[PDB]
Amino acid sequence: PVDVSVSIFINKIYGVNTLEQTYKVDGYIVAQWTGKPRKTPGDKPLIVENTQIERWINNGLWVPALEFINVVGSPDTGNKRLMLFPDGRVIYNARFLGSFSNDMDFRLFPFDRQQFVLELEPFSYNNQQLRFSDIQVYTENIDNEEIDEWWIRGKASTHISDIRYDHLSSVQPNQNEFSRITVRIDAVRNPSYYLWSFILPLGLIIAASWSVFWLESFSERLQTSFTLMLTVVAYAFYTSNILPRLPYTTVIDQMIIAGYGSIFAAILLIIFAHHRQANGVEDDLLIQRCRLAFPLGFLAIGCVLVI
Amino acid sequence: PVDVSVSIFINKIYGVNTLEQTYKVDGYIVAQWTGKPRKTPGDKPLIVENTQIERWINNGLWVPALEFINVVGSPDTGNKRLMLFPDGRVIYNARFLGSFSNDMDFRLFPFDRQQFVLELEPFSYNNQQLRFSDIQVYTENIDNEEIDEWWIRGKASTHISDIRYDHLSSVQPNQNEFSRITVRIDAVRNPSYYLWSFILPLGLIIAASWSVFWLESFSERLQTSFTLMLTVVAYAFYTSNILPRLPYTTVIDQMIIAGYGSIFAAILLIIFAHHRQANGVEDDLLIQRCRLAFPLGFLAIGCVLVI
Amino acid sequence: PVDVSVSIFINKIYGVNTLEQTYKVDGYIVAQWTGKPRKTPGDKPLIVENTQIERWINNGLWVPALEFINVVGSPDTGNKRLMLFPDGRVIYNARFLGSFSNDMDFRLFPFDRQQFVLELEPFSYNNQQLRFSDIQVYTENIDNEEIDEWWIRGKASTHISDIRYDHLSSVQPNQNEFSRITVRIDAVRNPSYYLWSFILPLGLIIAASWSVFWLESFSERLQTSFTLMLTVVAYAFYTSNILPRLPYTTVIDQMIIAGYGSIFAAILLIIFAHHRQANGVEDDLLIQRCRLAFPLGFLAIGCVLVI
Amino acid sequence: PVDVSVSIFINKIYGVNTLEQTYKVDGYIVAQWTGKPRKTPGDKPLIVENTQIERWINNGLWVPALEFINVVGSPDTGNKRLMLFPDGRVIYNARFLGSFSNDMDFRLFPFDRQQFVLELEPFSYNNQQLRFSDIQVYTENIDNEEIDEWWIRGKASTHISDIRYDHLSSVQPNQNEFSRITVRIDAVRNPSYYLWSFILPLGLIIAASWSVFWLESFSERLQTSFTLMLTVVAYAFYTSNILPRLPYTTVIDQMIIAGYGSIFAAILLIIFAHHRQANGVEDDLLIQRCRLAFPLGFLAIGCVLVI
Amino acid sequence: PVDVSVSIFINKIYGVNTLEQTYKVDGYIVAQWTGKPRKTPGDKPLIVENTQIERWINNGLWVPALEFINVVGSPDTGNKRLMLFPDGRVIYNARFLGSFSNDMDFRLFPFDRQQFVLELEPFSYNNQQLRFSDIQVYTENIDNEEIDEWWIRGKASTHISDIRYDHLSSVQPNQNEFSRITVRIDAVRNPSYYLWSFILPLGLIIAASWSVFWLESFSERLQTSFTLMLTVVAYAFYTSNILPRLPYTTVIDQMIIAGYGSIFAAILLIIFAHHRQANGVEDDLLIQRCRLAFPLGFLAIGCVLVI
Repeated sequence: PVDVSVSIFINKIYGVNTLEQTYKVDGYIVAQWTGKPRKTPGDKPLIVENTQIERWINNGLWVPALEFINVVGSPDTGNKRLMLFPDGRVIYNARFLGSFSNDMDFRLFPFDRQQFVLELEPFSYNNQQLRFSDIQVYTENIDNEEIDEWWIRGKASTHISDIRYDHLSSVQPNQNEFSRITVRIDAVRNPSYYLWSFILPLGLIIAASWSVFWLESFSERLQTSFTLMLTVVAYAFYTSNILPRLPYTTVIDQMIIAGYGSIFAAILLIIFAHHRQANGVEDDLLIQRCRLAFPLGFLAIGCVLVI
Repeated sequence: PVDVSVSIFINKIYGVNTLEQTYKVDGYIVAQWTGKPRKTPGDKPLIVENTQIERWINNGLWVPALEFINVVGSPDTGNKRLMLFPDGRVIYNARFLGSFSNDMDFRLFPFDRQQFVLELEPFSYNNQQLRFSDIQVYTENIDNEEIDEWWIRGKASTHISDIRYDHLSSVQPNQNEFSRITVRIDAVRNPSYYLWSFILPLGLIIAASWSVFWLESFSERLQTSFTLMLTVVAYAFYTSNILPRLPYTTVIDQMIIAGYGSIFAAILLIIFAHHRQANGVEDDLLIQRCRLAFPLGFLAIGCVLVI
Repeated sequence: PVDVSVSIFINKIYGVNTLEQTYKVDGYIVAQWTGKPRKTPGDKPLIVENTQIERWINNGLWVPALEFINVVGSPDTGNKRLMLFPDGRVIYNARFLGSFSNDMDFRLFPFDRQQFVLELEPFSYNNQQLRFSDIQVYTENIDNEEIDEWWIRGKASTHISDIRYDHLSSVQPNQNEFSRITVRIDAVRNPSYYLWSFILPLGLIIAASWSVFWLESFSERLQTSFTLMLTVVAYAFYTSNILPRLPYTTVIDQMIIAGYGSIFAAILLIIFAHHRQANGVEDDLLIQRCRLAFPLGFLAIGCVLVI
Repeated sequence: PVDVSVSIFINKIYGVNTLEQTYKVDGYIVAQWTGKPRKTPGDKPLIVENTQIERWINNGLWVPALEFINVVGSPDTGNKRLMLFPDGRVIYNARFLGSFSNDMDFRLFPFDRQQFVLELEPFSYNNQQLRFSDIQVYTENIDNEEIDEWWIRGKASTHISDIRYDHLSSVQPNQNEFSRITVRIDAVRNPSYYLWSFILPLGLIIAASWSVFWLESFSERLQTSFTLMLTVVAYAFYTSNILPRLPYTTVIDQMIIAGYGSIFAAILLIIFAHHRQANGVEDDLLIQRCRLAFPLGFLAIGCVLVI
Repeated sequence: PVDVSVSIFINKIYGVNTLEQTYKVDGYIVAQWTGKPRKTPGDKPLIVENTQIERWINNGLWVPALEFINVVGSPDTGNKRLMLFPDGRVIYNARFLGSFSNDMDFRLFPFDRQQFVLELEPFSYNNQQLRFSDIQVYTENIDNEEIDEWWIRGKASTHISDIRYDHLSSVQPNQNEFSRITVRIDAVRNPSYYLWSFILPLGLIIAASWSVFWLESFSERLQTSFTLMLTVVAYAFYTSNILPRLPYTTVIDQMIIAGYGSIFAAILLIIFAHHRQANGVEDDLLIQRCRLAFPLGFLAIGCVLVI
């Protein structure tokens, strides 16, 4: 197996789409191996630009095609360079831009912690023909920098593994294991924007929903509760286009359903308080001192869902 | 007819657009057949990378073009590989990414059950020249996994059929039947997000619309009903962009029209109750005890439309 | 002139954009003509796949370029096939996907009746060099089927005409007439979705706007009218993105302006009724019995605009 | 300098994006010049289709590259044709589709009057090598037709000018002037849709905002004014996505700010009227007869801003 | 090292996306250097159009590939020209259109001041093989012009630097420094649109929120405050799609949170004023004279956040 040494340089990470769970990565890839010796002009290495590698491959040069596994669409490749050394080593440097997809579990959505993953693998050559020696990821541009609301924390984790492909077993009987490289970059979401734009006004609106019990008219209590219900329905509008449709509920979604439940429970309590009239003369004194009990219970529920 | 054995490997299924009834499938296709024997370097099979298959096809190698029938746009093909064996068998391995379209009937929209279908067919060779022997679909990455709100349940169903094309009858008189492969993957939608985000708050709002009959002022009853009508009109806004424009009505659409009907019926009942004054002195006692009759009738209607 | 027989097969019609007046058509085109006799391998016809037609055209084969006239953008062509027969006839089969644009007049917008038109023409050869003999359109997949809200009714109308191009008169003095083929497919919009989602709730809201005259307080009448005005302003929001910006008004637009006029007229009538107080003591008895006159007049106006 | 005669035929103008100030133009371009005589098959002109012009250019034929100056992106070129005449004249006919950008000043936005401009220029040859003789624009399909809300009025104005490029002065010392052709098509926007959809309901809402002074309760006056303020805030929502973000204010924007000013001024007047109580007993008689003075002043202001 | 002189001409800057921090730049690039002397036809320079440079590069001509560093996606290149002079100098003129990304810090968002940056670098040749001599940027079309809300103020700053690349150290031991050119264009945002569309109506609405203390009914005060809370919640809707999700707060965002705080503080003050009843008889006289104290404090806070 030919030993190929890969070096991935990340120019920038951008376009992190949480709705589609994709992210755009731009960078360079440098794959270096050793072949048969050749005579270059002088002792200097020979540089072959893009659309001139085709002539050398037609002449019979072995240049493998290293594809990206977790990419969405054909990765937009830029310029490509081939350095041929007189001692025999061949270096392939290419510029890639790709939309890559990862798992991205959004349980703690504003306080999220994800990893951007690049998977690289030969398309045609198994580990009995091509083997990855080592990889160094030069993530120096985005080392500790803020790509939007994404603190790229730490360095890049590098892994070389072997993947047994089963659909190639019928065409390659006992040799269908491919060498793979995984690059993992740990990122933390910046929660500030959601903290001052989605969590704080919803909390104020839920407190204002608690404020319906300080009125002295049941009909005005219902009208106030319905206006605040309309306000909460006005929310979760521009919340639905900040995260995808997940089976589970996040902090902002729990706060939206908590506001709905608080408003419907306030409506139910005032309806039952007016229903509590035994003979049309009993007023509401014990049942409407929940101005300091309903917010206390809601704060206890919020503490339970937070922790 | 040359017997071609196809193996389709599905890397991921993503981008399931319910509005356009398309879905993006990425994977590999391995078509294997047998031709005339040839002399490769050594006894080892010869691997021909992408843009080097053109030279072999120009020399006269028979490589058929297997197209996708139900694809939307030209399928973005990645790397392609040609394994030539000394015994004579030729293997063509290609990476595809395509937007595929299927029927996708949305009667039970949150509790939906669809199938993703891949149709594969030779473009030029009929069943008297090319015949598909068998297909194995290696759907191991998405075997039991949750692509968004889509439980990929079960394995993949595989079918080989013959399609008689009639527009090719004039150019091919009695031989216009093409071998086709259909791959069907059964998927179930995850109903949780719609259950806690679209069905529960609409149900609470419809209950709050029932709550208008507990007031003691007809004018305030009308004002409350109009505010709740505005709230229901605020709904069906971000419901219209979750499913396409279908001729029939789904569960969420039936609940929206049921809320509209409940609010308009409440308005009609309170208008008729104030109209029920025979001489300006008759109040509303029998006609306004529908606080436990109107919700009961609505629950019966909801049970009828559910089952 | 070489006689070319064209056969167009429509796989599917999809993506009918009413806002841009475009629609995506996928299918196959089979152009058949007769040239000089040639010697193929055996007596069997020779099949030339895609990117192998270039060698035959370089050798000197006459293959015309049939373009689409009413297409938006370069039509995404898939695989192309060239059947060469020993008797001399040449057949060109290509797979196309194109965004085609038509007139699409939207006077009766929910109950609309349009036709999807495909125009095909040689790019370079006039009718003194290439002439279309006949066309058969094999619209069998979408014969009587429901592409979204579009009942494809009937068969396909086929026409061959001659178009005199004037910009080519200076370069071709008396021979600038090009043979053209027009394919017309009649389609009817499915009005059900708009009937239960845009027309019915607007009608209920306009009836609820009539319901303001049953109140017994002028100030509450104004407040109710302003809330219902806000509800109608909440409508025409997700109506503006279902059809383009047309100079004329459709049924839904007439209903929106009719709701605006009904609400403003109700406001004007209640303002004038309170203005009708001659000395501060005259109430409203004759002028506020329009609870059965204003809806009657609005229904008459709706009957006039419907028919 | 070689004299090149250009003829531009416009098939359709569509996709006029006011937000991005671009518009899509599809058509044909016919550039005709005269070179050295050549021997074609017979005395008939020789037609060279697309991807066969490359062989003739490789053999040494002079075919200039005429680019579009004001285009956005690479113009999608379709089929291209080369007519070679035995007398020596060469004709190049190409089909283009391009997104072109123009100035598009939107002062009178619904009653707008713009011009669509196509600029054409050789990429490499200055006026000492290539010179445009004359241009005829055959705008016969869109002569007097309604591309959406765009009355294409009149014919096309044609201009040939010389542009001195300064960045090419260092590489071409005294010869850096390029021949350019400008095509201008005058278009008028159809104001009907905005007239019945954006101007009329806003005017009705502003009249309804004047209608707050006919109430007999200051608190109800404030509540009514705040509801109408909410209605005006509901407007300018789907007005913000019909025109770009311009430094100046258009008619619809002036009407929106006029509605805001009318509502805030009504609030200020009723607040000052209740503040006008000298000792808690003075009512509002002189200050609240502005039901025919405030609308008169607003109509005067609207007449000033209209003319 | 070969000395390359670069001249960049900017045709237009457009499509400045603040949400994605990208901007589209269209222009020409002219790279001029000197090589070995060659014999052209006559003493005149030889012009090589696009897709004819490939033959000269195949013959062995040295044409470097100058890439853009801060570009998003492959830059759409148009026509390319190669001027070969008999004295030996080679000139490469290409037309580029690219989406370029810059930092773009949005602290003072309506009154913003950014710079559009173009970074240019050889892909393969270090400073021991290619060195940039000087660059002149001919920004004459957009010298003092208004690209949308972007006053392009001043001229273009030009810089030539050396960048040490570390991922190329293993393949190039002591020679991994690349010559780079940075072009910086200073631009100022036009604040007018936000001034009359987002800042002025929000300020009027906050003043109207101050106007709740002039009422004489606590229940009506709460209802008015909740309606105005709904109006502020209606704002920040079409504010969220004018700037990206930034960790910090801008002027418009501070005004939105200031309106939320003013409304919640007004609610809290009126609740506490009604709570201030010691024995059910004490009214509100001292605590409700904040009609000229609460606006004064809010104006002081606005002055603090402005400066």
